[PDB]
Amino acid sequence: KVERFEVPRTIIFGPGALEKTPEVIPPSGRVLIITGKSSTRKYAERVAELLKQNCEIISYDQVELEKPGFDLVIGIGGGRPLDMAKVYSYIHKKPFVAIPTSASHDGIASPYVSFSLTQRFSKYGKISSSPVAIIADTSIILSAPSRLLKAGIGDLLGKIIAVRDWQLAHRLKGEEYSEYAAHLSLTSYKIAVGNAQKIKNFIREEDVRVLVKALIGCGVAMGIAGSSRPCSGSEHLFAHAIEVRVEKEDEVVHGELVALGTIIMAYLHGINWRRIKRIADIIGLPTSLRQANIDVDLALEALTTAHTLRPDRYTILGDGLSREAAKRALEDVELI
Amino acid sequence: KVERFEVPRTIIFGPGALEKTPEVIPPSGRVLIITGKSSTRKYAERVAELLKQNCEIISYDQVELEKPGFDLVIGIGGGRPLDMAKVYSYIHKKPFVAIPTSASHDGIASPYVSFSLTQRFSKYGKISSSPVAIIADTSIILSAPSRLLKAGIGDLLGKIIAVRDWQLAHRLKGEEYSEYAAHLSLTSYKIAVGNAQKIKNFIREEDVRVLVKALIGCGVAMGIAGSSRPCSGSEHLFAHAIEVRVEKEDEVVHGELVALGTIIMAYLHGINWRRIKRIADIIGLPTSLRQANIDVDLALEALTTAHTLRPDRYTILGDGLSREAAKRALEDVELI
Amino acid sequence: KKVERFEVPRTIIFGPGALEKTPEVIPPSGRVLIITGKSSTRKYAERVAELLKQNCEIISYDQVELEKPGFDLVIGIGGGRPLDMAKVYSYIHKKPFVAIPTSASHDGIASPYVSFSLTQRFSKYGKISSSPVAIIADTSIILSAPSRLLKAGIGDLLGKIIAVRDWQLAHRLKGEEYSEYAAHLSLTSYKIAVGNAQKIKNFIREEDVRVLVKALIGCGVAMGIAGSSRPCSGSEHLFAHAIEVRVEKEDEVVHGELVALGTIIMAYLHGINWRRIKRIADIIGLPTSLRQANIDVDLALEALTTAHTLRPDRYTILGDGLSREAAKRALEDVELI
Amino acid sequence: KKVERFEVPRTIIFGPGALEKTPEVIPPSGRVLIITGKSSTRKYAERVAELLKQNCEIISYDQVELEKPGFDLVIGIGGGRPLDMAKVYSYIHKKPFVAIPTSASHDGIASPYVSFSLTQRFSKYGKISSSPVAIIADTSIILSAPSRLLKAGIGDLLGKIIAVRDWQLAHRLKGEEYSEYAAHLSLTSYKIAVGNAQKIKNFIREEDVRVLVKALIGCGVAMGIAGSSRPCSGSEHLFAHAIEVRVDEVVHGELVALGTIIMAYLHGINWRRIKRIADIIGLPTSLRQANIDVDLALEALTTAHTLRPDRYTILGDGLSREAAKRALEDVELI
Amino acid sequence: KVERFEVPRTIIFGPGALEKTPEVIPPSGRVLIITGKSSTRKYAERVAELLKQNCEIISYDQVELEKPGFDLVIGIGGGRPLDMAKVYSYIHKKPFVAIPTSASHDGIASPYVSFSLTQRFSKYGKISSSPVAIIADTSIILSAPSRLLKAGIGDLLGKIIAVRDWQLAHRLKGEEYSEYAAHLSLTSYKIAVGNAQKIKNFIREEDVRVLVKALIGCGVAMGIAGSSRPCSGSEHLFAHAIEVRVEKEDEVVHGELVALGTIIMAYLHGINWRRIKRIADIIGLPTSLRQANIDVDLALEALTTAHTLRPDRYTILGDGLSREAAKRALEDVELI
Amino acid sequence: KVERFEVPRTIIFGPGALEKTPEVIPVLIITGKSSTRKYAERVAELLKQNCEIISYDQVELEKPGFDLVIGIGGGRPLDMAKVYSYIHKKPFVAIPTSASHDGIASPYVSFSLTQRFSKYGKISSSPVAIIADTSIILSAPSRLLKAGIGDLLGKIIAVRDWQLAHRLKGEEYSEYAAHLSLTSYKIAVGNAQKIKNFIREEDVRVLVKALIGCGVAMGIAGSSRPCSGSEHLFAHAIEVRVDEVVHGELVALGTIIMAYLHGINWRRIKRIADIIGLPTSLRQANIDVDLALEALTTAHTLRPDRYTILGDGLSREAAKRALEDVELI
Ligand SMILES: [Zn+2]
Ligand SMILES: [Zn+2]
Ligand SMILES: [Zn+2]
Ligand SMILES: [Zn+2]
Ligand SMILES: [Zn+2]
Ligand SMILES: [Zn+2]
Repeated sequence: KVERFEVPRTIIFGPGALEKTPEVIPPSGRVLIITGKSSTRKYAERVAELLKQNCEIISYDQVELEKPGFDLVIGIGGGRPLDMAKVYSYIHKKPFVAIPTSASHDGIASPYVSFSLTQRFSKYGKISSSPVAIIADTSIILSAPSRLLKAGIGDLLGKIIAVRDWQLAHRLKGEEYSEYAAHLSLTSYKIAVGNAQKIKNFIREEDVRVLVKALIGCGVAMGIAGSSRPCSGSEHLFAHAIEVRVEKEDEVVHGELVALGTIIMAYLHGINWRRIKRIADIIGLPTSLRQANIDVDLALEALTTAHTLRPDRYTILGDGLSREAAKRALEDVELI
Repeated sequence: KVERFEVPRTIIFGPGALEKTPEVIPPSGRVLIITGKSSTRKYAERVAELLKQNCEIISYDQVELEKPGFDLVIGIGGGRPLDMAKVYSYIHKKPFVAIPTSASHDGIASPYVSFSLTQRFSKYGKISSSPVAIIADTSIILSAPSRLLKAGIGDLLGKIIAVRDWQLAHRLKGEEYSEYAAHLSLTSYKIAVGNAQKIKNFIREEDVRVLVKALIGCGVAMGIAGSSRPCSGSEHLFAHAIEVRVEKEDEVVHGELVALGTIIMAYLHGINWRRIKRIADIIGLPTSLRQANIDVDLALEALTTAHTLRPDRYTILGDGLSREAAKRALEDVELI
Repeated sequence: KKVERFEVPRTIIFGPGALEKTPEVIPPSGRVLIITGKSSTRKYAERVAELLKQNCEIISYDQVELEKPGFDLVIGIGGGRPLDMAKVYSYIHKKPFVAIPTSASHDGIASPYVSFSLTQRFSKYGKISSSPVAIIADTSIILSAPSRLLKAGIGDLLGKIIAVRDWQLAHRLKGEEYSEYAAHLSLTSYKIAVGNAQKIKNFIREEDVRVLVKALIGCGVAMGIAGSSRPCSGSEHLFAHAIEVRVEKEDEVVHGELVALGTIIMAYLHGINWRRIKRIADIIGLPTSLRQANIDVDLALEALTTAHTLRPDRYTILGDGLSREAAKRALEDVELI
Repeated sequence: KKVERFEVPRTIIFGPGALEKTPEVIPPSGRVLIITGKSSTRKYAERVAELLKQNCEIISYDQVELEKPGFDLVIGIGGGRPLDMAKVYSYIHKKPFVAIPTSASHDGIASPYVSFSLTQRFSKYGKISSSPVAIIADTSIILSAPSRLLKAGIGDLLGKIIAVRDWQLAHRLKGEEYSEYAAHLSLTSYKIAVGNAQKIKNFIREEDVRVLVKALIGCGVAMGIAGSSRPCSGSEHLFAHAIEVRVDEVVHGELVALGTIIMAYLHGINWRRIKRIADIIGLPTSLRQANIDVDLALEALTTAHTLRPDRYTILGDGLSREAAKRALEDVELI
Repeated sequence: KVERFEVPRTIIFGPGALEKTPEVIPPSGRVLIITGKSSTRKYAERVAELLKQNCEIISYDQVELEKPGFDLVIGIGGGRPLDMAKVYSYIHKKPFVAIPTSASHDGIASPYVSFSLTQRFSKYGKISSSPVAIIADTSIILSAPSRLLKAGIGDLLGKIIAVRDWQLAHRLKGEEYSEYAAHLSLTSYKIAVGNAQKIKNFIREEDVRVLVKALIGCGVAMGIAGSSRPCSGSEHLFAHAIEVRVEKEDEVVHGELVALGTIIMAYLHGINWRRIKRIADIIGLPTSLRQANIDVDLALEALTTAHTLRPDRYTILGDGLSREAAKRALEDVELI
Repeated sequence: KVERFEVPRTIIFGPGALEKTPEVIPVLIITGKSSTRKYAERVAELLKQNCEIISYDQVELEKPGFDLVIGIGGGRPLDMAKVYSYIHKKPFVAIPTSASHDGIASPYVSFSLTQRFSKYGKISSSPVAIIADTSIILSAPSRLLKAGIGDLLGKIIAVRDWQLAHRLKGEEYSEYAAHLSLTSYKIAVGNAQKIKNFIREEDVRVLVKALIGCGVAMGIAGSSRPCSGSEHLFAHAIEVRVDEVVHGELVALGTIIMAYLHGINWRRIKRIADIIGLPTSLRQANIDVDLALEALTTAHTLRPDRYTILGDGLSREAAKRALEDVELI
């Protein structure tokens, strides 16, 4: 039967593209500008001058999601404000404009909210908010720690696993599948390996224009697929199961964990994992648990429980990676 | 240097998609519906009924592209009414909704019109009109003529030359190149070569799905590239060189010419042209000039001048194919 | 850390006339029981009795008294049925078993294990497992078995690609013991089966039968090295077993045909080349549709959705269960319905 | 068209403290001859006397009267030398043989064959061949073995790639009987020997010894299925045997490893990959390191094809002196 | 060990290159023109017309080799007259000029006479006459039966085995070896496969140009090796052993036998015989003994005895192919 | 139509091959003004006929009156002899005392020197014999030999540029010459590690036989085309802007760049170029970046009748990116 999806209609790319955001706002109604914490306020303020629209700027933690009376919602910052804007957008049925400030994740253009253990927004229904436009100011994005930008490559790497898991789940459990969305996800995976050596450093914006487009493409894949399955499988379960067991997320980064998870899940899938390490090193991502200061026993506890995080999502983890099996995996792949 | 690009906002795709047309049409506006002159007339009438708005049906060959008066332009039919709708949309700066009832080439989702029309109406400027929406009803597309459906796969075969030529122009001339766009174009090519055997008869809706998917993918690639580069190279130059030299563009089938050009330019590029020809025969596409009823002296004129249709764009053709080299190429690839 | 014991068949004798050398593996003293079949296989048991100066009991498998003690040696002679029953009796009393296959239906001719149904039926005795100390495969006799059941020997071999792939997965996921030795042996039988299927499939010459028999014995040695049926049985055998316990009588289906069908299906689920395995099965004349095999769609779905529950300790591609919807899609895509 | 018979070891008891299960593979009655070494291996023999309800007769290979009758079962307990003696005795008197390797120096711990040299001395009797009815490899014990000899185990395994290549050649050229089952089993032992060499070379932990012993047993199983030593012995072993009849100064596995390197060169394959692996283990990779006189190695290589004329290898008619001289140069063995 | 060898000094290629032969024959001195039979005279007679020098024409079977008084000798025709001219050249230390009318053999530029069971020419010593120049008129050569030009390619297919046989002989027997000679030989093998598909029809005078230059380079290769080892091994032994046992050479042709030999010898070497059989079919060469009209007992006899034809040359046949093994090879490679 | 080519009649090759020189000749002997004069003398002893030894500087070429031209020394005495050999109908023997250049065995003179005596036309003088003493070619400056492998590496480009020129512009092409040229290329790469050292004897033989192959290929082909394409247009472009660079090191640099332009595996060529100890950067090669950019943007104009992947020219902006993306900068 009939599939339908949305794509960001307008995408502005380049240095000081933040200046151009008025081009993509209709000259109509009031504008909620959701922002991050804490250094994203310059930009969110920066924006508000350029618009003849009256626009209130609430930080994501202070947003009254049910409060109507806004005709458009911008979101600016990282994952948190962007999700929050998506939720606002969905509840009120209003256009959403994404203005990412960092590229470490693939939600940038996904209509879906990030995975949440407590299910922060389950109350609001099946949220689907494909941004009507994306302002990708490469200068803002660029001048960010090289850690968090090289990690965004790491996130791309996991798409080889996520597609496999999703295919498996389709064949074993009948989960809805889209051949195209999977190809689209791998298009973005194939970009990350083909331009691996090329952009590892990030001296120029030309390097992150490739990154961010590739992440944006993953977002649209999820949109076609109907969920994050094309871009997030066992390798992200690994990440999610770690970052739930750290005190502060501050002491660990998603895209590294994803990249580490990818090495592990490649081994479990019985595909070439040696190579994915070879790319990970070349990018400068940690290819060892110790290198990421991840405790051996923390990994084993995550690995052996990750199949329970998302019970309606089947991966190569199947029923449970056993402890003894996870120990050995870490060894053969050399994380430990 | 800051670049901005557009792609379709909404894509509704599958058996019966025409019935969901109003979902993408603003509640206010008077609508111009451009269609063809026979089989396509009923589909336009069907859409006129669905809309709750002021609208007007008119054959592509009765439109006065100068007269003003419509807020929204729909193109419904084969490549020709969609093309004319795009010109109208460009001229009067109005939104465009593409409703392909066939799948002849990559025109169904792109912002560009044929080469002939780009020339004919170049008084108005460089025609370009990204559709806000694409309604791709695969049940309606199934009933389209099978020669044209096959020709659509032909259009897709060219993308391997288009990308190589583009990469060549990037490395040798500094032409702007988009990694993402190119990969996305190559994905559509791999889909085409991968499913050609299976889909070529177009007896099932599932055959159409695969073709239309890949074609839309190419339209979008052109959107992201900001040019036809990812989907048009030296193989298209050949096809255009033939298209301008006929009295009417309907003496010729675009995809068929592109398929012939692709065999030729693969040879010039030094890759495996025999593979391409083999796929082209499997599909039922003409693989000699005689099979396509194209005259050899005309083919030679086209080939020797093809580099002058777009002399700002470098391709393997460089500053031109010599006539004996042209002749020899047609001979080696067994086109004559 | 743990001490491991493995049993492998000691003496393997095969070729034309091999029945005549049976006495070379029968100890001088002792009381011998000979379990054989109901009709045709009896003459071959009689023959074996003459070579031992008739000092043994002969019985057909359906008339064995499993609690009867005092025998020193049990010999199975016939098709899979009496070899199964010989293994059961052999296990109950902890006596040496000698396999004298008269047919080459499946790898049972050389493994320690018996049919899934029989293993359940007599579970009160333990996990039935009798590794034959000796195998005597007369290829001229085996040449005379039914063509359908000989082709089914090949079908049983086709499943080894799936079983090894399921075993590897189980190793990586559950840390279950794995032996490259067992696996490479079992995959060699697989290799030889597909490689020679076109040539041997009619089994009109002793050489054709020789190929099949050696591949089945190789599997038997593989299971011995492994300490389990893992190298020769996986998710494809689960499908077979799930059909086998649900049928009114054994002979309504043939094990090796079911293995072949399940091999196509599980190959689809593993995402490997099922098209290639299906072609090989059509070359042999093995059923490649539920219709041909005389299996009701509903029985096959119930079987596909529950097969993972038959041996829960045994991880396969089936995970924690193939859904009905997914089972139906696969049947469709592999053209078994 | 002939009937064929194959013997494979029936029971394989493998692991730490496996020696204690010995009574499980020994029959209820019958005289038991235990043959063992003369230094360290006696205590291991001694325990078997205990564990075995029955009186048995512990005796060194040094002192075995071969023609002396009197036993229903022969155990060989120790390294290669008592196990060979046990198989000869067993072959002579037609009695079941149990292999209880205390070391793992070569694939003789699970094969039915004895050293080439020994096969000659007792050729009077026929081809000495005793397939062990059972194998009891206690990896705790085996770990106490000379590292040098354990390392030589991996040496003996390095030859299998050649033995199988010679076997495949003989099959295609001479029509000699071939078993893919035996071939792939022997190559698995090889694939594993190389894959784990660096990891297991030191033999400090049971893990190490277990992978070596498994790979040797596999080889034994391969020889049983094939009904010959073809899976585990080709031109590399021919080279080794030719040295072994001209000198216990040298070690079997070391010789096989050197031969392997040379026969890899002759076969046109990757001798460097093999030599790399041999040095990684710490096996002699030169005539100098090995203490083999060049003229003796040359005599060996030029005559090696005459030891078993019935079995074709890459040596064919005979390697010429110049070629053998060249060979040793190219592989930097001299 | 200082090495020396000769290479044809002057080579002349094209349509009517026979008209240019007086170009490569010094002005003074008497010229022997050794011709084949029977219709070969027309070419020798024409060369005599163009020659200012006094010159006798003699059928190769009427040549008195020991008769001096000729300053230069021309071989014109097949392998026999050319070999006869090589012997003359060597006996008298006189210039040899080669004029091949066929391209069915690698003798054209070879210093050495072909294999002979009877040892026709052994009395004259180690014959080595690299022609000083070659006159390769592609018109006359293209004028050969289509069947026999195809065989010429077959001859080139054997070189992959000859080199392996040679390497094996160098390694096991210390036979003299030349890496460069082996490579030049393979150069011509790769050209055979590289251009197999296209040139195999021989419509074009340019198809034959490629063939003959391949055959010539094999010639030179033998010169560098100091013998024919690098262009003849076990595959040629099969051919020769068949040629020795047939009643009439016409009954079978040489190149087809080499190609068949090559398939068998590849199997024995344990390399990809399928690849070679595929290329042989594409060329149009026989790939079964039935297709070549060859008794199976004949082929078995040839195979089992071929190791004794040239006992100073070692090959994969080594000590001898057993009858059972030779039957199996024939089955396993589907020649029977 | 019909064409004829020449290749060397006799080739003497190995340790002490220089003593067999009387074998090949039935005299002018052009040498240098360097350590090469040593061997120019070591020969005239063993020749019955009179020999005027006279180095390329003092060589006068209008003047006839010699029966045979012998080139002994580097690439330049060899090329002068070819020149001198072309003007008069006199045979050329080539006695290379070094292995830096493609044309030790080639009938064509360097591009630089072809443009000097263009009064007589394209010079083509295939040496009737080649004496290649491997023992002396060791004592030749060591890096100059190292380069030779480098000069070899450019053939993969030269062959592809040539095919392109054939298929696009209709230039004459020889399958055989191309495959022969390519075999030389595979010899260079295939042994670069095992011969990297230049310690063993064969380490000179492998290079020299590969180079000779090319000369022969050029002869067969009737042009430098199988051995000189766009990678060489780079080298020739650098060479006319100076004498502080080795020809073959440039060719190797050009090969990396042109491999990148062509879309093939320039990294693989980069790996191999390192092993030999060739410059894999303009810095490493002591090359002013401005120079290299002008070389790269101008090189298509050197031989306008010779099409390559350069087409009608590399843009200044693309040249810099190219340099940067292949890490030459
Ligand atoms: Zn992520
Ligand atoms: Zn098009
Ligand atoms: Zn079974
Ligand atoms: Zn050994
Ligand atoms: Zn020939
Ligand atoms: Zn050069």
